[PDB]
Amino acid sequence: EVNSFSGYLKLTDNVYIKNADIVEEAKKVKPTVVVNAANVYLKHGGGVAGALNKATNNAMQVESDDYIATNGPLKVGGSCVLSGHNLAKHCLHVVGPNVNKGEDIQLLKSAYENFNQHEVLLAPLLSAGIFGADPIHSLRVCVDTVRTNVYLAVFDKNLYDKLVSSFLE
Ligand SMILES: CC(C)[C@H](Nc1ncnc2[nH]ccc12)c1ccc2c(n1)S(=O)(=O)CCC2
Repeated sequence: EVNSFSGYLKLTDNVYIKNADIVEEAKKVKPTVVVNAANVYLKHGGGVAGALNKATNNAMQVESDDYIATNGPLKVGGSCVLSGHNLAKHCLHVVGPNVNKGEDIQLLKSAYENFNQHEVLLAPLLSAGIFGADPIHSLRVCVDTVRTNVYLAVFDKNLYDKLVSSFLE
């Protein structure tokens, strides 16, 4: 029953991908860890973070505000482990670089390295969408950097097909 991932395409021995909303996956799978595509003040105002927070009925945001009060903001490329609420045992909040805001694309390697502290994770494609990184480059960084078992959920069939085609060429 735990980590019941289904319908994924295996890309490498440790990286799997699916066309799916990460919130819907977290409900079906009940993963040990769900990754959030966070910002440094853990303000979950939209996109992936806003969807995961809404699915917890704002409990994630209240917990996040209390973590920031005590520990201060994260650094770009860094992470913290908080509760997964009804979505997972734990949420790994990871800050990838926001290239549209001038942050260094090289920090995407540091961001994916946080996944290596967890044996199995359900995650989004870091720094893609409105963070502005090239999503084919984000997938290449994930495959080359993550060594633990990562199940990527990408909520867009057009991007999913472009990512699989580019990996398999
Ligand atoms: C590329 C896009 C399809 C993808 N969205 C998603 N991928 C998987 N489950 C999802 N549920 C709701 C949206 C959503 C995606 C991945 C990463 C990032 C963003 N968006 S962003 O624009 O929210 C900025 C943070 C980085």
